[PDB]
Amino acid sequence: GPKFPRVKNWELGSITYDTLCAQSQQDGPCTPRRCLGSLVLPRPAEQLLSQARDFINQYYSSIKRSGSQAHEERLQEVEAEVASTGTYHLRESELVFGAKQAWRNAPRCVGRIQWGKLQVFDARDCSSAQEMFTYICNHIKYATNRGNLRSAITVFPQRAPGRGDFRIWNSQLVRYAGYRQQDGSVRGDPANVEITELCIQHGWTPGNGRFDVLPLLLQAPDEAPELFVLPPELVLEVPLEHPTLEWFAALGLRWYALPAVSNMLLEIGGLEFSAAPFSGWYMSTEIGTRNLCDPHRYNILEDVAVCMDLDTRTTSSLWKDKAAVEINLAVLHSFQLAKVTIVDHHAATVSFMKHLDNEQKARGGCPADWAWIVPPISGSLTPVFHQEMVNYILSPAFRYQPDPW
Amino acid sequence: KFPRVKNWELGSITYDTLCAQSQQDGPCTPRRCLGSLVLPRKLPAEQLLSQARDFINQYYSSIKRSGSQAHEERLQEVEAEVASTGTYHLRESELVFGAKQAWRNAPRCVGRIQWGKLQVFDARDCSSAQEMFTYICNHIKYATNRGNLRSAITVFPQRAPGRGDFRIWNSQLVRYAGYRQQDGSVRGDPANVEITELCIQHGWTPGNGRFDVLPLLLQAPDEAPELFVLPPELVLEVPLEHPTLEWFAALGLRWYALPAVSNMLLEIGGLEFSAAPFSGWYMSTEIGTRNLCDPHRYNILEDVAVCMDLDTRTTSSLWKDKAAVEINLAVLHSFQLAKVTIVDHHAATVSFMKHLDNEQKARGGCPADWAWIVPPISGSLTPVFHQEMVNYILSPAFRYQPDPW
Ligand code: HEM
Ligand code: HEM
Ligand SMILES: Fc1cccc(CCCNCCc2ccnc(-n3ccnc3)n2)c1
Ligand SMILES: Fc1cccc(CCCNCCc2ccnc(-n3ccnc3)n2)c1
Ligand SMILES: C[C@H](O)[C@H](O)[C@H]1CNc2nc(N)[nH]c(=O)c2N1
Ligand SMILES: C[C@H](O)[C@H](O)[C@H]1CNc2nc(N)[nH]c(=O)c2N1
Ligand SMILES: [Zn+2]
Repeated sequence: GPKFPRVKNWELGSITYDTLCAQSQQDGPCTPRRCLGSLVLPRPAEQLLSQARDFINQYYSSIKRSGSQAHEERLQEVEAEVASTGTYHLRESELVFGAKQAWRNAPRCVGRIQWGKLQVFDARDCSSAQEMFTYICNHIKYATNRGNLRSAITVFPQRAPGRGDFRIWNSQLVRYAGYRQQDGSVRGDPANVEITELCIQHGWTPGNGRFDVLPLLLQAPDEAPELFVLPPELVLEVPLEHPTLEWFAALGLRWYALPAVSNMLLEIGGLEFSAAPFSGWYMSTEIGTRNLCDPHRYNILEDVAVCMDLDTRTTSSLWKDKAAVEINLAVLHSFQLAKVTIVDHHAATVSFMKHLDNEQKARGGCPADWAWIVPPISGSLTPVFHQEMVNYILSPAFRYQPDPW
Repeated sequence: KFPRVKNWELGSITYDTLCAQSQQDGPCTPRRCLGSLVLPRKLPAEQLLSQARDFINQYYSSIKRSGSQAHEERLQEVEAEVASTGTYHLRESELVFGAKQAWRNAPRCVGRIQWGKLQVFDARDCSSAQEMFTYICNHIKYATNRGNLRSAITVFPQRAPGRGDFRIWNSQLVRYAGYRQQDGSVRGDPANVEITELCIQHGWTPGNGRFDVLPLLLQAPDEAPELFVLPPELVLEVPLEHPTLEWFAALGLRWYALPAVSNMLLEIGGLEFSAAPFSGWYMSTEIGTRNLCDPHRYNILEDVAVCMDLDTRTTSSLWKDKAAVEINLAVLHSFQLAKVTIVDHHAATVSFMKHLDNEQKARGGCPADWAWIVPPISGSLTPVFHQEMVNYILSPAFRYQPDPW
């Protein structure tokens, strides 16, 4: 056989070899001695030029003008630009290409079948926090599109030598408040206690509900962040009801439509875009299993099981399994009823296999994080469970970055 | 620089420093992570000697005698025997220690809380297929124990540089036949088509049901394997019914009580035992989810869905998830009613968490394969989902080896 990692599908018996991974410049957490793939937190002078060069080569290949005059001049242009300023800038269409390619490269995203259809908003002219808010609102309105959801990213100015970053402080554009109680419990989402307390320390008047939408804390270079409240009619939400358990609607559960990640760094050709929120549409277990059922999130499993009258006294009743199923169904059903785009874990992983097969033909491999791609309920029921995956970092990339506080 | 292992539900952090004792490489390297592969790709005398000394050291340490007369004299014994013969032999109590330690070290086993309670049968004085059979029968009898199962291992004679290995050709001691139909399909268990064909060809008379227990092919060194039918009365089986779905028993489903792995190689102190079958008791998802719902196994999810009257025509009705849940319920109910030891995936993973904790205290870590430990349904509903894990190879170890045909 060839000298590349052999990849196997155990449902179908079919083999592939990943040859893409040879183009991995940046290393991962693993050595020949121990496997750190399950761990969730994955722990320039001439160094910029070589990343830039390599990026410009990717751009040129993808437009098939590799080795052209236009290619060799762009490289010279980037040399010279780095030469006199320490940095360089991307052509509009270089940024569009880099953004889709960052998405294409993201090992943990299961929606990558869609990678080619990404609206890139170019917001590198933005010069204030107020202006970031407008751009974000535009993003929300465009991506939400009354429930007919549309992938999009907005790119604010790149990190710049010595001058401070644009940062959105919130981890998503839509997030519910988490209020620490005297009894030590939390009202709302325990995931958001810190950013809740920061919004208050920064003058937000806090509600006290279970599903208060957070204000955005936005930060322009070298300035304190500023608070912006989203006008409620921009933030589309779905009340959760269950197609047959009539009492589930009485639980007053809801979820927002737009999943928009706002604290990741987009790295292109060595340039770093510290503020570059992106959004897709939800895969249903992100809501019905993680957000509503994690013990450290809303944790509603016992409540739903009690209403369903299950024996919550014994693990072997499978009461957790039954409640989780019904919560996922409710989420699916309610987004359907509301006409808000959503995808179940079956449809999603099926499309993601199609994705793998496309990338196998197009680039000879596809970096994929098995733990993240396999859904949190019904694992071996989906085809990705039976698919081996190779995980590696390719650039352009979306990367985590330290919280700005 | 050591592995920092974090729990994402409780927020607590440990350090694995046990992996420092890993001598053998896993499928991973800096540039690409390979940990979701089922088979990692590979499937003088001082080498053997340092493995021996090392194991001998582990043993004496275990019994708190590390520097005794007994210790130094055992090391010279080992040394003298290797120098003169290129090999050596284990004392029965070292074997007992080695086998428990191989189980303890198995990264994929969720049952390791039990590791200290392992009945070890020394069958190293075996010399023919017939002797193998007798010992295998006593194993089954002992381990089965009328349904109150007990962990056991029987160890046949070690590989010898000279000659062919003792092998059990079956991958499990109890396995159902899979008969290929001239029209594509398989009657019985599709995972066993090959071993079913080999049995017929070495002259067994095949049945034609969905649940025909296979004979064993046992092979003494350099001989054609021989066929031994297990006497029905040793093979305890549990017919499947559901606590409330009355039609479910009509499905004529059943499964065997004894889960016994017979194709793995046991490596102690550099010695290799190519026939060393072991058994515990099932975790229910192995049967309810994988064996009966894998598409390429009994694949019964649609039949059940249709009896439950579900909307089969759409993924988003979650028909697969519902059916799977009841099928797993049926398995637990049925083993409980037959009074046959079983553990559901919630109890099992809770006890594996306790295990990691004991192991942290006792050894500074525990090798674990996240993708194997996390069950095939209801992942994030179990605490192991939320727990980071470090996979690495310690010896003594259970290993895969080539099929002997
Ligand atoms: C189009 C619909 C999309 C679906 C269904 C989807 C699905 C997912 C899911 C389920 C995850 C893992 C979330 C988690 O458990 O934390 C994920 C991660 C990710 N997605 Fe998407 N995604 C979509 C669109 C996008 C877009 C438009 C981008 C960027 C342009 C993107 C980039 C990412 C990245 C970077 C991650 C990993 C984030 C992390 O490590 O926390 N996705 N995706
Ligand atoms: C006491 C009850 C036990 C339970 C509940 C249990 C549970 C499990 C489970 C769920 C797996 C993964 C199985 C699969 O998906 O193929 C596994 C694998 C394994 N178990 Fe156990 N186990 C038990 C006893 C034992 C014993 C007695 C040994 C050996 C002495 C053992 C050694 C292993 C090994 C070596 C593997 C890896 C098998 C492979 O790679 O295919 N287990 N165990
Ligand atoms: F504290 C932490 C450290 C590292 C990862 C973590 C997981 C949260 C981030 N996962 C992204 C979740 C998320 C939310 C909304 N939308 C998306 N999204 C949008 C498009 N594709 C994915 N993804 C926590
Ligand atoms: F192609 C392959 C080659 C080797 C292993 C594979 C995985 C399946 C076998 N894993 C063990 C299954 C199994 C069955 C019964 N019992 C146990 N068992 C008993 C105690 N602990 C686990 N384990 C595929
Ligand atoms: C320890 C483990 O890596 C952690 O729970 C992971 C598992 N798989 C995941 N998968 C997705 N999609 N998202 C996550 O946050 C996680 N968390
Ligand atoms: C490709 C993937 O690693 C493969 O499906 C694994 C995943 N996890 C598993 N986990 C267990 N316990 N048993 C298995 O057979 C598998 N199969
Ligand atoms: Zn790895």
